[PDB]
Amino acid sequence: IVGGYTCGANTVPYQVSLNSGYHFCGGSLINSQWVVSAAHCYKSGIQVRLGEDNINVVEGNEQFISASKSIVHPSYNSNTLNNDIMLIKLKSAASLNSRVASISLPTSCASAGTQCLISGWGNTKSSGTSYPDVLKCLKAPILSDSSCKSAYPGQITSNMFCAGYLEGGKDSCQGDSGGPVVCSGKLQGIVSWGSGCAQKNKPGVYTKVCNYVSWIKQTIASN
Ligand SMILES: CC(C)[C@@H]1[C@@H]2[C@H](C(=O)N1Cc1ccc3c(c1)OCO3)[C@H](c1ccc(C(=N)N)cc1)N1CCC[C@@H]21
Ligand SMILES: [Ca+2]
Repeated sequence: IVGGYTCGANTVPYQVSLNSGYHFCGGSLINSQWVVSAAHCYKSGIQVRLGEDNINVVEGNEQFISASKSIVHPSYNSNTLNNDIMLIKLKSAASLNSRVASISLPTSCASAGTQCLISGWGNTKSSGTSYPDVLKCLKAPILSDSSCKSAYPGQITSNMFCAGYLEGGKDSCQGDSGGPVVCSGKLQGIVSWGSGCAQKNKPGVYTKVCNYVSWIKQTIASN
């Protein structure tokens, strides 16, 4: 997260860290046994870390649970980043509490100008590398489709939306991939891609979760 603020310990209780010996992606808890992330975060050997604030210190409230299976959208395209979504099933159910809780799936799509909360442990610099210990937060609005398509001509599908600031300075970044975009208490996006971080006229691009609710529901019900 570039240009954000320190969320405060466990203030974003649905946020997870995907760990393979180091943090590499974010995700969102959607019930006690399933996490939603980005397809491009797929790898083998994922440990899901719940209840984290400082990802480098055991502070209490953490739960570490191995992934039992990861389900990449069957139509994910690694060239166009279309359908950049994945479900992760936990080997055992998380213990839900005030510090570890799920986020609701949307019943409808959010409109342009909706203000959302974006969070992650990714890089905090637009130039160069600086990874935080603790979770960072950013309030950002959903941009109109025309602005989004003007910024990334030819590259925006109906499964994507832009969020952020055209003037630059505030964006998600490397390491935030797969994390939540939460608007009015519902999960509307997944951190997917961008052109650098926090550059002018190059907002972040997010997977449009409201287009996948039926798919998520049906996939979880059969696994
Ligand atoms: C593995 C990919 C997804 C990678 C991913 C994310 C991304 O932007 N990619 C580059 C990419 C690939 C294909 C594309 C593309 C950008 O635009 C059109 O087609 C991702 C990334 C995510 C968000 C931002 C941002 N909000 N500025 C910027 C970058 N980067 C950071 C590390 C992983 C890498
Ligand atoms: Ca910790």
